[PDB]
Amino acid sequence: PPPTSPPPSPPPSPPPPRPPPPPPPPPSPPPPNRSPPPPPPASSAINP
Ligand SMILES: *[C@H]1O[C@H](CO)[C@H](O)[C@H](O)[C@H]1O
Ligand SMILES: *[C@H]1O[C@H](CO)[C@H](O)[C@H](O)[C@H]1O
Ligand SMILES: *[C@H]1O[C@H](CO)[C@H](O)[C@H](O)[C@H]1O
Ligand SMILES: *[C@H]1O[C@H](CO)[C@H](O)[C@H](O)[C@H]1O
Ligand SMILES: *[C@H]1O[C@H](CO)[C@H](O)[C@H](O)[C@H]1O
Repeated sequence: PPPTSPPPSPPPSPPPPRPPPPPPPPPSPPPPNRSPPPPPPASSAINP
């Protein structure tokens, strides 16, 4: 007899485990230091 046909081929292997997740970004930098107010106008003279 002719050589018997080979057994069926196995189904495709499963995909490797999917990668882990990224890490949360470092704390966002604080706001800019707001500048101070301006000095009051030159005051008048004290009462006599
Ligand atoms: C698979 O091939 C063989 C020959 O190698 C044979 O013809 C079988 O009948 C067939 O199923
Ligand atoms: C798929 O694999 C089988 C053996 O498992 C055989 O070689 C077939 O010829 C091939 O198509
Ligand atoms: C991955 O699995 C299939 C069967 O699901 C087969 O065995 C391969 O040889 C293997 O790499
Ligand atoms: C402030 O910066 C961090 C990273 O430095 C992150 O992107 C925040 O989303 C942002 O608000
Ligand atoms: C006033 O000072 C702050 C820093 O405290 C900053 O440089 C502002 O740009 C400036 O106007």
